[PDB]
Parts: sequence; structure tokens; C-alpha cells
Amino acid sequence: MRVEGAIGKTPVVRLAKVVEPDMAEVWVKLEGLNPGGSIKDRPAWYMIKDAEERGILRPGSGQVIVEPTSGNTGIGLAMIAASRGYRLILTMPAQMSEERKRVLKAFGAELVLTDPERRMLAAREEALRLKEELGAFMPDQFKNPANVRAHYETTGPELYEALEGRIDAFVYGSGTGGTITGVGRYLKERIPHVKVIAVEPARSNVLSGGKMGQHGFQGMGPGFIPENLDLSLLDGVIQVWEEDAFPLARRLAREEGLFLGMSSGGIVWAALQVARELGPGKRVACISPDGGWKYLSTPLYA
Amino acid sequence: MRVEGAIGKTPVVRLAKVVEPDMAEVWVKLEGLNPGGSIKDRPAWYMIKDAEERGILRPGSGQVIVEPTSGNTGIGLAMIAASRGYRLILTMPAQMSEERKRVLKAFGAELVLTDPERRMLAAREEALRLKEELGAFMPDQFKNPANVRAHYETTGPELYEALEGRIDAFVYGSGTGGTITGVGRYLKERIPHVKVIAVEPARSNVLSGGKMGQHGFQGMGPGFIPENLDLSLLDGVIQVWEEDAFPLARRLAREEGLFLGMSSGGIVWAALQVARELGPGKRVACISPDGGWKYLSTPLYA
Ligand SMILES: *Cc1c(COP(=O)(O)O)cnc(C)c1O
Ligand SMILES: *Cc1c(COP(=O)(O)O)cnc(C)c1O
Ligand SMILES: CC(=O)CCCC(=O)O
Ligand SMILES: CC(=O)CCCC(=O)O
Repeated sequence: MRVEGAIGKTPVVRLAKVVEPDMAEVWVKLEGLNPGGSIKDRPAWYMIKDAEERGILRPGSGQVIVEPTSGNTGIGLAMIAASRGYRLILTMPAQMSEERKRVLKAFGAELVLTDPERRMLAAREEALRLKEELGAFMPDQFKNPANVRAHYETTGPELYEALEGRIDAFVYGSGTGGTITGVGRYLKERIPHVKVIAVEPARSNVLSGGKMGQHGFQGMGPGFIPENLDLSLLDGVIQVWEEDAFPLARRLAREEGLFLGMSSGGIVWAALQVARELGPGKRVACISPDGGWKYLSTPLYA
Repeated sequence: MRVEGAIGKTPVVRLAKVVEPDMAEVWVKLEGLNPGGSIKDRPAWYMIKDAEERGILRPGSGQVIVEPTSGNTGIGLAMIAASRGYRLILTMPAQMSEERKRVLKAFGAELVLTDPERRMLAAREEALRLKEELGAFMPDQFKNPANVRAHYETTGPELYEALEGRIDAFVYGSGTGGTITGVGRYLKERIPHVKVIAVEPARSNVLSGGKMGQHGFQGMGPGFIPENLDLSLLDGVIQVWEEDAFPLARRLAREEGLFLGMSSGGIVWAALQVARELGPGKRVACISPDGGWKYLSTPLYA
């Protein structure tokens, strides 16, 4: 079995200290336990695997893959690219941590820095150009149906099976929209009354009607509605503030022994609120995108 | 399920690019995918669990626990102490990464930095001094049989089960000696011809007859023979040099998508030497204690 085969089958834990007596049960799936350290392993592998299936990519060819990403997707892709013999090129703002660059380079990925002023736009522009020049494959994580497909085929099934189908609400901090759509559809088909609740930064509450803005929940709250996010699935949206979430992430590490990432703090915080709403005899499920290792420099853990 | 319950059940992959055609199959169990990020999660839980079983510790008591460690053991214990409500104190050289201190403190552990020049010697003395003035419990990872029992009860079964009981040689870079002993006994009770081969830094070849010395394989090579190490299980000892292991560690990440730790580089290297001696058809299994994440600022990945 290759590294990709080790993707998924992550455990789920039930919170026992940060919950309150009248709360519904709260379960968290630890995606930080994937080979690449995050939930992106799934989408990364599926977008490339799908590309192979369609005859766009040929394994061990050295073919070029390019994607504009400054987060876990770049890591997921670098890991997969390294395994299947692909030449990966990632575009990103120069403000990128002199820490995150090292891991990406460790997998042999090529990093192309872009105007820190233009940001996401410049990164995408450069990636598109490279796509054209090198005739490379571009995942395009926000529009790629294979992103959703990964969670519809693995993440969803895993969560449903591990929780014996006893799920009243599913909570997630949407980023590319793939996880909530993927898991969302899967659970809906079998638990039609299940409530799918999205979570977004209060400071960039585009799903609530608000407007884009800076926020510290790395990995989620893109500042717009991506093509991969199916709104029809949502039964509500919870806005989370760094002021409440970070302290909670600290309680999680300290009291539950769960050292999770920034997006996790907001997501679990949301799950907790949904848990108060539903009450005893109900089970709320959510997902921890990644661990707290890559955020030791943020005020969340400094 | 609590965090401690999400420990283990780690995947095992087969190398496909770094091996040669005249080599036996080479399988690697990824212990970096445990909640605490390393193989230590197991002995950490077992030593604590054993203490609770014997009535030395009651969960949520806030009872003080002390242990000298500048590696993964401190992290696993930190996670467990946080999960079960215990007050952990760790002693270690003052050098210590600042991020490494941040992760331990994220779990609420307390740190005591000792004399850098005298390495673990100073930490050990400072930990004993604390056990004496506070009446604290001390895991004592090098002498505690629970360390061993953890691998004899989970790691071993997992590996045997995952490889269809087909294992010709098991290779491992002994640290506390718990893993090679625990897994070793397990395998040698079910596979009459299985060869258990220990691995140690050439620069601290205590098992080979040489004397202890400074080396870069963090996590293994204590520079002495620990109680937990059952020498009667060994069928050989391979010495490894960083000049060999590190380049390979780099190759594993770039060619197999396996971003592993320093000790993993030396262990895998030794595994290939065995894989070649045994020849094709045969199966060699070894274990990757942890991932590359914590070593991005070391000459291994910087
Ligand atoms: C990808 C990611 C998310 C969001 O999941 P999507 O499937 O992209 O909606 C949240 N947090 C982190 C840290 C992520 O990497
Ligand atoms: C603990 C450890 C080892 C050695 O395993 P033992 O079970 O202690 O023999 C090797 N490498 C790393 C990184 C470790 O943390
Ligand atoms: C909503 C996001 O910012 C997603 C980032 C996804 C990534 O590139 O890891
Ligand atoms: C033999 C060792 O160096 C062991 C290190 C185990 C520890 O992380 O404390």
C-alpha cells in the first residue's frame, strides 16, 4: 500500500469536559491524523486520482500539476504528487511562513511566490499562466467536483458508520465547500431529518449575508461562496468569533488532550452551541480539519 | 471515546521507489499518525493507565507526575495528563525548541529546563529531585514494563494482523527498548523464524560494544542498555550513520510521499540492508516512530 492508501479512517472522539450537562453529545472526527496532517489529503488524492481516471494525468510521468494554495491543500497535493511521480508547483503570497515553505519543499514541491499585495488573485493569475505555458493540470479546489466526491465517498461513510447512523446534526466550518457538501449529501440521503449546519468567521460572514473580511480561522471562510458549496443542503449558518473560539481551543488541548487547529476551535465552538439547542438524547457530529502543530506561532498558542 | 482511545491502529505502507529490485518487500508502520504525533502515545497511556490500575493515580485528582524527557515521551504524557486531569511536570535541557515548549504548554504541562551541557544527565537528576520533594509519580520509561506491555498488546498485534502474519524480519531503532521488546516477543511467539533486528546510532553503538556518544537520531540510542530492552530477543544489531539515513529520509519524502522523522530515516535504512540480505519474496517490517513535522528546523530538512 502507498501513502494515499493510508488516507482516511480517522477516529472520532466524544467531548467530555468542554460540554455542559444538558448538551447533546458532541463528537469530533480528527482529520489531523491523515498522512499529510489534514483533511486535505482526501481532496488532494481525489482530484489527482480523478484526473488520472479521465486520462489527464499519467502516473510517474513527471507531468505538471499547478495550484494556487497557501494552506493544507498545498501539503496534501505535495504528498500525493511525490508519491505518484508528479511535478508540483504551488503559487502563493510571499508572506507565507518560512515554516510552511519548508514542509512543501520537503516533498519536492516547487514554490512560486506572488505579490503579497494582490494576494489570492495574483497567486491564481500566476497558476493559470503556468497552466497554459506548461499545459499542466490544475486541481482548482473550489470548483472541482472531485473535492466533494472525496467526502461523499470516504469522509461521510466513515462518520456515519463510526456513529452507527445516530446523527442529529452535522456541523462544519466551510472552506472549499467540499467537506460540508460531500458529508452533507451522504448523511442527508440516509438521515433526511439531519441538520447540516455551516460555520463561518463572524468577520467574513458571507453565508449569513455579511461581507468578506480578515479573520484568524485559517483554512475556512474563503470570503465568497465557492462552486463546490451546495447551499440547498444547509439548514443554518453559525458565525464564530476568534474571541470565543481560541479560548475554547485552549480548553480542548488542556482539558481533553485535543490539540487542534484554528478552524477546529471555531467549528467545535459552533458544534457546542448546536448541542445546547438539541439537548440530551441527540448527537452532534463535527470535524477537526487538522491539529495545532502548524499554528504554534499564532496567538492561539503563543 | 476519549483521546487515549483514539491511539493506535496506525497504517503500514510498502516502499516502492527507494528499494532495489533484488530486495525483499519493505513495510513501514506509521506511528506519526497517532493523536500525539508519535509512537510514544502508547507507552504514555499504558504507564499512566497501569498506575491508575494499581491505585497510584486517580483521574481528575490533579496528582503530580514528573518525568525527564526532551522528546516524544513528554508529548504523549502531556496529552494523557491533560485528558485525565493530572498535573505533569517535565524536565529537559534548556536548549529545547521554542515551538516544542509551546506544544507541551498547550497541553498544560509544566517545564523545568536544566543544564544544556550535561544533557539528559541533568534532567534525570532534576526529575528525581522533584519526585523526592513533591512525592510525585514518575513513569520511568526506561524501566517501566508497562512501556513494553503497550507494544506487546497493541503495536505487535496490529503489525502481525496487518501483514497476514507474514514477516521474515522486524527492524527497529531502540530507544527505551519497549517497542522492539514488546513487538519482538509478540512476533517471536507466532513466527518461529522471524528475525528481530535492533538498530542503533553508529556514534553511540552501546549494543555493538562501542561507547555512548552524541548523535542526531532523536528518540533512539539512549547511550546505554535500558531495563526494558530484552537482549535475548535480538538476532542482530545494525549500526546507522546520519550521513546515510538523512539522505534516504529526504528520498522517502520526495519519492514515496513519506515525510518521516530522523529516527525513521535510520530505521528504514537498516531495513533496506536487511531487505537486500533476505532477497525478493521475503517481507521486512519496521516502524516509523514519528513524522517529519518536528524536524523541519534540523539539518535533516532545513
Ligand atoms: C480545507 C480546510 C477547511 C475546510 O474544508 P473544505 O472541505 O475545504 O470546506 C477547514 N480548515 C482547514 C484547516 C482546512 O485546511
Ligand atoms: C521513542 C522513540 C523511538 C524508540 O522507541 P522505544 O519504544 O522507546 O524503543 C525512536 N524514535 C523516536 C522519534 C521516538 O520518540
Ligand atoms: C477557505 C480557504 O481559505 C481554503 C483554503 C484551502 C487551501 O488552500 O488549503
Ligand atoms: C532513548 C531515547 O533517546 C529516548 C527518548 C524517549 C523520550 O522521548 O523521552
